[PDB]
Amino acid sequence: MEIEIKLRLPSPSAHQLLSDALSPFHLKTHLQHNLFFDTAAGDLASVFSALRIRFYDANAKCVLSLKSRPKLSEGVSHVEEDEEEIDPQIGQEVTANPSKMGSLLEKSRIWRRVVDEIGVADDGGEFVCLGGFRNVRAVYRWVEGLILELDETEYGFGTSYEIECETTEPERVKGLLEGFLKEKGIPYEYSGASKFAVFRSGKLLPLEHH
Amino acid sequence: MEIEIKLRLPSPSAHQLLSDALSPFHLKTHLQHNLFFDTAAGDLASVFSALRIRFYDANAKCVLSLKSRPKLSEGVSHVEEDEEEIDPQIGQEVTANPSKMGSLLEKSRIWRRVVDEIGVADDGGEFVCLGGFRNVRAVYRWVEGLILELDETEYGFGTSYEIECETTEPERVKGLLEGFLKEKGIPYEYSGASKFAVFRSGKLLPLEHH
Ligand SMILES: Nc1nc2c(ncn2[C@@H]2O[C@H](COP(=O)(O)OP(=O)(O)CP(=O)(O)O)[C@@H](O)[C@H]2O)c(=O)[nH]1
Ligand SMILES: Nc1nc2c(ncn2[C@@H]2O[C@H](COP(=O)(O)OP(=O)(O)CP(=O)(O)O)[C@@H](O)[C@H]2O)c(=O)[nH]1
Ligand SMILES: [Cl-]
Ligand SMILES: [Cl-]
Ligand SMILES: [Cl-]
Ligand SMILES: [Cl-]
Ligand SMILES: [Cl-]
Ligand SMILES: [Cl-]
Ligand SMILES: [Mg+2]
Ligand SMILES: [Mg+2]
Ligand SMILES: [Mg+2]
Ligand SMILES: [Mg+2]
Repeated sequence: MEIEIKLRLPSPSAHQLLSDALSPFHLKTHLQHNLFFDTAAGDLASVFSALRIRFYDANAKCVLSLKSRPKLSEGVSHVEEDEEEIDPQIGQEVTANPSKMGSLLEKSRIWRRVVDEIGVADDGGEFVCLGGFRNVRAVYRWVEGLILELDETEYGFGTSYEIECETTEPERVKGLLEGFLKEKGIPYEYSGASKFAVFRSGKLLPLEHH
Repeated sequence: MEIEIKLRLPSPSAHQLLSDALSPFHLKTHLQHNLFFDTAAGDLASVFSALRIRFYDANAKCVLSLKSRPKLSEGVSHVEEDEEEIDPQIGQEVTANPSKMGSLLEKSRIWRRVVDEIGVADDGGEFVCLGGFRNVRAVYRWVEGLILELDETEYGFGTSYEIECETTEPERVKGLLEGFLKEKGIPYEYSGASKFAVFRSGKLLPLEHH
């Protein structure tokens, strides 16, 4: 079970000022392109699952992931996930011919899980690409070694900004994180939906901050 | 403050069997070359500080770090660190001419901290390379999203194996980790020294397991 705190920033200016506030803690910044896949009939969507191939920078690194049955409440996320780095060349071949996905990913634990739990045809001739989106992620090592991820997410239809923190102590870290945003004067709200959900919805959540 | 659990495995066979036990959780495996730097007079060593430039795989990624005043007790590590990814080309230029380190790293927060807290000459004409060592690191996402790092560390003089876990709950996670190694039959002891300390010592800690 993967547990994260997820807060949304309202605006470029809030993202700018938080970015400046965290700059003493900066570890790295990288570009991600996230692509998603499913059967033509949407079998994974029907069981609340998301299959993502993520490319870092200029095809430098590639990560395959299956994420299943997410829950989100009061800024706290829980989700079942299984992910693994793969050869970016294979990730690109999958993107080019997703009907070959089962043969291309035949040795993957992740592809094996897609088959064993959703019953899709083992060869993957059914799979299609859903499209995707771009994201700039700046990573910070904060108090107690906590890792903060500040995202600038460019969908086809708009831009959103979030800050997130993976932790085993969601209630106490979320208090820490909220307390820091208040003291630095950074408006925020709890994220109401994942980036995948926002992508599929085709529009930005209404930004209900007040 | 960075907190990690650090356990040492005695043997190749223990490393093999733990590697197999964690394979359902495997996220990535990468090759690291760690190089270290100090003044000729050892000013950083005198204040209990370690300056490392780490290269990943074939000069693919580079990380600069300053680590200061480490503590280690009962398998639990605390250390003050500040690190940041840098252009591998610059990391290599520093390696080639460490007497140019201050001009090469002039914009780094980390180099700035070396100067501001140890008073070294700002231009770095005093710095020399201490050498380094190689490490293969396999990364796992385990229960509650905890990240386990299983290391195979090749010093000039011998090989050591460790497993480590960064956490905000050291006492409870260490119980979890010890409990899993027992149930899988993996001998282990608490790590008695960091890889940097072992490197500088020039020999392997006596492996006092019994
Ligand atoms: N130590 C460590 N942690 C990692 C690594 N990769 C990912 N993580 C952890 O998992 C998260 C980022 O990877 P991921 O599982 O894809 O989460 P995500 O889908 O990007 C978060 P969101 O859905 O909101 O965009 C982070 O919360 C991070 O703490 C890693 O290489 N090392
Ligand atoms: N989410 C996340 N965590 C990271 C990332 N990089 C490092 N970490 C965390 O910091 C540790 C690895 O980097 P580092 O600070 O150099 O520790 P180290 O010096 O390699 C540990 P040792 O000294 O025993 O070899 C891990 O414990 C990890 O959880 C990252 O990119 N993302
Ligand atoms: Cl603002
Ligand atoms: Cl990143
Ligand atoms: Cl996503
Ligand atoms: Cl053994
Ligand atoms: Cl690694
Ligand atoms: Cl080290
Ligand atoms: Mg996750
Ligand atoms: Mg994931
Ligand atoms: Mg550390
Ligand atoms: Mg460090």
